Amino acid sequence: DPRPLHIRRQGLDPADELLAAGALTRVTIGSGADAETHWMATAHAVVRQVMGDHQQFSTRRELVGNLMDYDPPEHTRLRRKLTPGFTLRKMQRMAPYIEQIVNDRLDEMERAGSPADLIAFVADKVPGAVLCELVGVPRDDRDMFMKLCHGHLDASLSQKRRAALGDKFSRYLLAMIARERKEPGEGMIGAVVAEYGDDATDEELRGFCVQVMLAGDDNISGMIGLGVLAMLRHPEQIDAFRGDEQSAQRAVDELIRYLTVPYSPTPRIAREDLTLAGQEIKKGDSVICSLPAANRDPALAPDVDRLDVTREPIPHVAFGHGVHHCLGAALARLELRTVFTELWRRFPALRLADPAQDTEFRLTTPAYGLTELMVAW
Ligand code: HEM
Repeated sequence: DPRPLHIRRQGLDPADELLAAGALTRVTIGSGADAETHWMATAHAVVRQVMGDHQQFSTRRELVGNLMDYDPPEHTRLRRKLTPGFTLRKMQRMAPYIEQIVNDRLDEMERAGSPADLIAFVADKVPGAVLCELVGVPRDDRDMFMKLCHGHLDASLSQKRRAALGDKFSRYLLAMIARERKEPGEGMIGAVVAEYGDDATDEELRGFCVQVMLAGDDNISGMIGLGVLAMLRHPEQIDAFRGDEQSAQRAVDELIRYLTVPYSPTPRIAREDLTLAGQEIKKGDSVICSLPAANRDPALAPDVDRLDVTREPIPHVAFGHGVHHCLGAALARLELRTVFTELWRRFPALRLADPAQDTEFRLTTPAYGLTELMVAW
């Protein structure tokens, strides 16, 4: 394997080499004139210390509205400004909408008949539709909006195409923001402007939309796909999605902890010299935290390496830690819970279409996941 240790998985787990590295050690990513050195933190307490001490570890190093690029006090102000579109009450209001979105996708899969690819019908479609509903993109515009969203970032396209889709995407978003300023709706944009008005600038809001579209897509499709695969491999646990809501929420939390789809959060930069876990960190050093390794730290529980949806909950760092803790965490838990509950309500006998087949993992994104999952029912 020529890939960095923090990118390695073995099935649903961290790779053994990644798990056996030190709590904090040096690594070099890349070669020749590209090669760089970083510290990699794999221990739960070290990742919490690094991520939680923003006075000591900065996330900077332009993109307006990208919260991850700022440090307090600038971060604090921007995050406060976007928070109205993510309150727990706004999430409760979204639930009916997310249930309809999931059922519409399940309907298409049902119509296609067994066996069918759960990744193409559900995992890769729900995330985007849910974000469109959150942002406030009108139904009939979603398909078009999503091609612009993905398109303006497709490295495979020429400068001329990417640029054209990008100019089209900004124009769509800016037009949406101006519409919302006039008559604020319940979407994210409308919630922010209703509270801040002109203080939330056009560029801030446009940038917020781009970043949210990015932050809540890959992590969720990876969790939908790896989550169904994990449950089908532990069938006695599926009942956690066939009971009350508490039961399902606890199963979703355990799956997020067990699978930790993001390999690492934004790299942290030491803003000064310090000693951490016995190592001497110097002003300017870069630190990469392995969230998957941290959520498999042995001190967390004697059976931390197993999936147990009924265990005593283990606080995890899959949504990060500190001021940058996932702003979309509540929506993510709700979305995943809705997907898994409606899935097993509709397909009680869901199973792998071919139990012998090798698993097709998605190894090219910032989040682990599946590229295809054939299921039958
Ligand atoms: C299973 C799903 C998800 C996982 C595991 C997850 C994970 C993360 C992590 C680890 C961070 C912290 C990054 C850092 O400290 O550098 C974070 C940040 C963030 N996430 Fe999520 N996320 C998920 C879903 C979502 C969704 C559904 C939304 C969008 C509606 C969202 C929006 C964001 C935003 C805006 C930030 C930046 C917060 C800030 O910098 O203050 N995430 N997420």
